[PDB]
Amino acid sequence: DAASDLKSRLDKVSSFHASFTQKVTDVQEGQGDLWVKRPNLFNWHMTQPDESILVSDGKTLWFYNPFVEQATATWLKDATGNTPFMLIARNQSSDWQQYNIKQNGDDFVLTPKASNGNLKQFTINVGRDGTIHQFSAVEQDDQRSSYQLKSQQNGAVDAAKFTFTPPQGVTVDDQRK
Repeated sequence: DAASDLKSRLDKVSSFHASFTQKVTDVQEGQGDLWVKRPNLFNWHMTQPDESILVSDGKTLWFYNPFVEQATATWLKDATGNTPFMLIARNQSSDWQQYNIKQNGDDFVLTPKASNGNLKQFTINVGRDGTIHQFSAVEQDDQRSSYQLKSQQNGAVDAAKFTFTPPQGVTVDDQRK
């Protein structure tokens, strides 16, 4: 079905680096770099307007905001399904099963089946070749974030992109129980 097709498209590329333009609405315009290594490893690094890093090492999700001198740690397992980055990085049958999916060609639109709703909609344009040309998510507050591919490069990424150590002078909020 559409869910198995979507999963197959994302599985075509096991590791990648892709830059995206971001537009947030309901309103900011930004840019960032996305690194993914399957399974579970990712780094979303915003450069504009202000700078931030969201990094998964497969166990811990770190959010680093240098502008507020803060870094937050959560268990990755407690975050799954909260961002489009999570969805793309995991690409698990378990995740896609929670949405009703409509497909036409490379376009997929996903609407929540049931009721713990952190994401009200997710969309993605991804080729059979695994190139992610576009994606978007609508949150519970109806805020939409849309991402347009600038460049994607598939293959070996430096493993260091999936590491994080809280730097000196940075305030850590470690929420891992």
